[PDB]
Amino acid sequence: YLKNTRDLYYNDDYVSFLVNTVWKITKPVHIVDYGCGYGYLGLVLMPLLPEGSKYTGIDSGETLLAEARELFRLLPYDSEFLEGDATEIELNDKYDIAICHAFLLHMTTPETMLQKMIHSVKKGGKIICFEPHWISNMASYLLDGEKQSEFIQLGVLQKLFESDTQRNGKDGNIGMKIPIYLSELGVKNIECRVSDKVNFLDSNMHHNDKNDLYQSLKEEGIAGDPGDKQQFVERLIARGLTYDNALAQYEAELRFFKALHLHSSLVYAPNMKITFGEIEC
Amino acid sequence: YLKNTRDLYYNDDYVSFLVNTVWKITKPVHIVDYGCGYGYLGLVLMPLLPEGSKYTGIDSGETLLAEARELFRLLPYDSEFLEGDATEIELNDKYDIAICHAFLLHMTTPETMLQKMIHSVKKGGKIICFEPHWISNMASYLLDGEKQSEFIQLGVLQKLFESDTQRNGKDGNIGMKIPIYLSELGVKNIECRVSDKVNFLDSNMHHNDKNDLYQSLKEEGIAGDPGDKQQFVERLIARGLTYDNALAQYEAELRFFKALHLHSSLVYAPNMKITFGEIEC
Repeated sequence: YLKNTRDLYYNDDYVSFLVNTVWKITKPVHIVDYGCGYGYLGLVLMPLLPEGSKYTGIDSGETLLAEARELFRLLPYDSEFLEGDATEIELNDKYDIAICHAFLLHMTTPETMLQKMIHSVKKGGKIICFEPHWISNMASYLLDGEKQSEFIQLGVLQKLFESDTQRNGKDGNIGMKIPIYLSELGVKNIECRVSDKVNFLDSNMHHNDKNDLYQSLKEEGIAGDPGDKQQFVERLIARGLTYDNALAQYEAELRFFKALHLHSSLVYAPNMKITFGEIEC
Repeated sequence: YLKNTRDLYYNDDYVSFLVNTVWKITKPVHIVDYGCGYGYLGLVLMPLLPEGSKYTGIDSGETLLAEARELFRLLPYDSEFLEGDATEIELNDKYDIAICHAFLLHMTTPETMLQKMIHSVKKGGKIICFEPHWISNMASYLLDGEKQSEFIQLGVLQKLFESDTQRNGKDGNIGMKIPIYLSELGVKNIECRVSDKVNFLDSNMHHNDKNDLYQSLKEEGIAGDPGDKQQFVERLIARGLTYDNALAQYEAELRFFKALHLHSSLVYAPNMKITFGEIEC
């Protein structure tokens, strides 16, 4: 969860740079995390934030909160978790910072949820959103020995993701849209940054770290088995793709699954998008 | 050149983070820049490097060096420019750091040129390469009001760039390959980072800065006029694309040209790739 996921998307020194240099957080702050899951964003920022800071996570997963609480019980950070639907929870407090990680992409109406987070922030406070941008993520793959187009059909994926959003409303590319939504909502000093993280599975590095990276990469689902060909094609067709596009997609995922292994050389840049602004004081 | 290009690809605070925190350069260093052009990389790093550092640029552009020299004559940085072909120039010195910016993508044999740069570096020295990754760059566009697939055909561009490389050897996506080449060459402590820069043309920001950003964006060629339709399609077909792909490409560039303007909301992340390592001491 931390030596894996976290380590795959952010360089801790870069996050520290964001906390001390860009955001310049010096005084302890009270932050609220929407859709905190097991407290991932807390395990990332709390260690870097000023001593005396308070972390508050919000989520509906009952068993989820149980793990989060047990996970933070051991840590020296003041943390609390509230059970409830983040889309309707009513907070009685105002926080210095409101954050969320890979949460807005699952909303059918991102703007509304953002409006809510904003309202829980005190004047002069900040809002930080860690959201992905699937399309730029997929385009950020390099596998020595294979042409990217062989195992990644950017065109099909580009149409696919655009379709899904057209339906349910979920946006896997919402990460680059946060700035726009934040603007329409009147947030000030808006700014977006890309996590500088780049994973490098070095075919010439022979150390446990290289092995550990491969393991992390696979536990994330990178280059997974596409499974039954028929089910795959059908499932995709039902999402707005044609039979040819879906087939090309299958063969692509199949190729990646068969091409990536511990001995390979892979360069991957998650391209996570970090957007933030200040609430007009 | 400085309040335009530079400001469009890197956040100065991020570059400072790379110099002081990641690379931890404390003692003054002697750096050599291959294909320095007018000294762009010098105008970026020299201000951040320890006082007493020396910058040396290499390029063949006679008039090019004239501007570079005149540009640095006024600055308080020790700089010199050597005229010659960077692919065959013979240096009589060893440097603390060898760097290059958007230079390796124009080589027909990147590995060889890298081997050369490495040989000009002293034991314990570093090699820094600032190279682009066109595919991830193109995928990092967001224009409010338009679907990305409408003005950017990732699929066609993905095939196009792969083809060009197949021919002349030039790699517009060499930025993610530097780690691999560096590894095969025996470089140690290899690491790659993405510039965290994200440009945001804010349709709700009404300040000279927003106007200045738009101007910079256009001076870079973003959303330029595709020109004569016939010439465009033919020129692309000659690069390995079909007539349909080329046409779809034309209409896409045309759409972007007609859609982007000063009043628009655009989010662009150049996604420049910064790869570096140390020369085994």
